[PDB]
Amino acid sequence: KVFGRCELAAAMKRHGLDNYRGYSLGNWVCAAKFESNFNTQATNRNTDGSTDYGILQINSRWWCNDGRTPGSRNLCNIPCSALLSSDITASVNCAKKIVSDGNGMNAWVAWRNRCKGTDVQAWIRGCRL
Ligand SMILES: [Cl-]
Ligand SMILES: [Cl-]
Ligand SMILES: [Cl-]
Ligand SMILES: [Cl-]
Ligand SMILES: [Cl-]
Ligand SMILES: [Cl-]
Ligand code: NA
Repeated sequence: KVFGRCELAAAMKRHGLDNYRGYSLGNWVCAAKFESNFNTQATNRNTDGSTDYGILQINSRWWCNDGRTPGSRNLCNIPCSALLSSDITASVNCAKKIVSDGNGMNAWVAWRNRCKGTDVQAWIRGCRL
């Protein structure tokens, strides 16, 4: 599923991401934009052999199981395919664990490089929330 900007903002808010661990909704929408272009089916292979999955490009090295990432973990206790669903519940729940891991949203390199410090409120501007 390819979400609209405000549609994703609304879904993220309903699932409790607005100000989760202090990160306003615009941060999450901005991260999703540059990670996946709002596409739940996005996948991308990493140099180390792991793969990133879903709207927030969650990786198989630590967070989900895809059966092909040696020496990895599955700390969110989910198959990585669950992260590609039109239902973003699994992605959100896993994202909550990741952002609580210690480095906050810096876990998402694209958030650090393209969202952090910017006017992220722009990403939810005009949205009925
Ligand atoms: Cl957009
Ligand atoms: Cl915001
Ligand atoms: Cl594996
Ligand atoms: Cl599994
Ligand atoms: Cl949803
Ligand atoms: Cl933080
Ligand atoms: Na894994």
